[PDB]
Amino acid sequence: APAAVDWRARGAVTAVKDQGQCGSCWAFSAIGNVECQWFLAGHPLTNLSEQMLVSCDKTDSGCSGGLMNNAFEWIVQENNGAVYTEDSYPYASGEGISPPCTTSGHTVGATITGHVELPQDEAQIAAWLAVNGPVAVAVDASSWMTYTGGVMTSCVSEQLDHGVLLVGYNDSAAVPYWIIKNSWTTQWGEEGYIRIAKGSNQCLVKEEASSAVVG
Ligand SMILES: C[C@@H](/C=C/C(=O)C=O)NC(=O)[C@@H](Cc1ccccc1)NC(=O)OCc1ccccc1
Repeated sequence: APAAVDWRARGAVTAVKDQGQCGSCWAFSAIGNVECQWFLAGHPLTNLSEQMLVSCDKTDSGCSGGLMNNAFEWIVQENNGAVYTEDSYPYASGEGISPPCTTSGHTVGATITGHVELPQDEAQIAAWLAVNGPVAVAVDASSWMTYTGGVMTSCVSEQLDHGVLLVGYNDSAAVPYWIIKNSWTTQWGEEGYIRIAKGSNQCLVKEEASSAVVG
């Protein structure tokens, strides 16, 4: 693999967003991966809609939870591959209550044709990411409310409970790390990002990695 990749340097990652009090991390994980994957297919970077998934994806549980994988499939299977612009379908669940789904008034800002699930092995995730772009991962985020910056080297690794977006890694640093886009505003961590040590399954990062595939 290359020694270091950071997809933010390529103009491929949109701004840090804010899930608020809704348990919608899954939606932010998956839509973040679709924004990136769409850019990489040769389109302008477009902000896309989590509210679409939170409100309309009935194969997931709204502000109670969901799986990035079900979100991918619901897009392809039930919404004709369409992902709405964030503009045409703004986030309205900051309070922990999602409104009812609306099937009109929106504009398509990306489409996808499916998703891949990556192996449970950090070296192999990194290989895939190096080439194909940012990846949705699940993590144990228990530790993460105390996080203020730097590379974290000890992470409570017991149960997956949060969905985030893996955007780069650096193997040449004193402690190899992953670069992870979180959805708790820019007020948290490194301007909305976290860096966690790579190679030791910090936060169970290898366990549930996957990506949308665009046309
Ligand atoms: C509550 C929410 C985000 C929460 C936070 O903001 C907590 O920090 N977590 C989730 O939605 C996800 C995180 C996750 C994603 C992928 C694999 C493993 C876990 N948790 C989650 O529990 O999904 C449950 C579920 C399963 C099937 C159908 C509906 C719901």
